[PDB]
Amino acid sequence: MDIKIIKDKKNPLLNRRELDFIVKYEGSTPSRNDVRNKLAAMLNAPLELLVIQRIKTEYGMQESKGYAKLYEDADRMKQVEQEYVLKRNAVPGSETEGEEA
Repeated sequence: MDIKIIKDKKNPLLNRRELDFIVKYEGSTPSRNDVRNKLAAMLNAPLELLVIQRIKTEYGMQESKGYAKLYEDADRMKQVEQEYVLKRNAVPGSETEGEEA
C-alpha cells in the first residue's frame, strides 16, 4: 500500500510520538502490521516501539487512516501504559496523627 506522513508530533513527557498519516491502496485493505512495518521502515524505527491507536477505513474510498505512536523506548511505553492502571472510584481513607508520653 501507500503511506503519507501527515505530521509528526513530539512528546517528551510521555516519551512517545504522535505521527499521523494516510494509508492508500487498490484492493484488499492493508493490515495494521503491514502499515506498522511500513512506517517502522519509513521512520526506520522499531515496531515494538511503534504502536497503532486505531485505523479507520472510509466508504468506497480506498483509503484508511490510523494514528501511530512512536516511542524511544519500551520501558517507557510500559510505564506510560501503566499510568492508566492506577485509577480509583471511591472515597479515600481519612486522617489522624498524634501520640503522648
